[PDB]
Amino acid sequence: MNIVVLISGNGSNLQAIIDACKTNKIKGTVRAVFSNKADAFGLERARQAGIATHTLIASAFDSREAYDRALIHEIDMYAPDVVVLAGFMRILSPAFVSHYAGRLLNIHPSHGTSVHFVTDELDGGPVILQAKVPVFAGDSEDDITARVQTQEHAIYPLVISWFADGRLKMHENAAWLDGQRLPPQGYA
Repeated sequence: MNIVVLISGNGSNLQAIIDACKTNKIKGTVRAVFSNKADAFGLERARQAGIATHTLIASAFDSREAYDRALIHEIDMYAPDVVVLAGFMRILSPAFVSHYAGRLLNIHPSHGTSVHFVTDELDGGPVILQAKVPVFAGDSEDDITARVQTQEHAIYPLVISWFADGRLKMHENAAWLDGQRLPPQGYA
């Protein structure tokens, strides 16, 4: 099970995925990490784990089209069974979304988190799993995030493990776990 992760920043979600794989909680291997931001910290986490990295800068190409074609060609050299977006800030082309249909995931910082199968250009599509984070009087916005971030590091690797296992699929713009079509709110 080949996993390719796309990032734009820090890479803390990427790290949680790397760790879940290292402990075999995810029956898969992160084969490469792609960044559209030069020197994103996540590239460093990938290097530290001995994973190949590639950076593609928009200003380095003639157009969005040229960029998207190069990104797809490069990702494809790694034969991904799953392409996971973890903080990848670029608006995707319909062609990219179509090319990875059924194997493109995204984690959404929305208080709660949710991971979806991406079926549109803004990283949207059917919800697979989501959780809620409670707030309390006294909570600092940086207390909220930390809780949310902790939550993301927990559910993304879990959802990816379902995929790596053959248990999770996308059909009719819906998510199916163990052959059961999940409801709009994901697995409950």
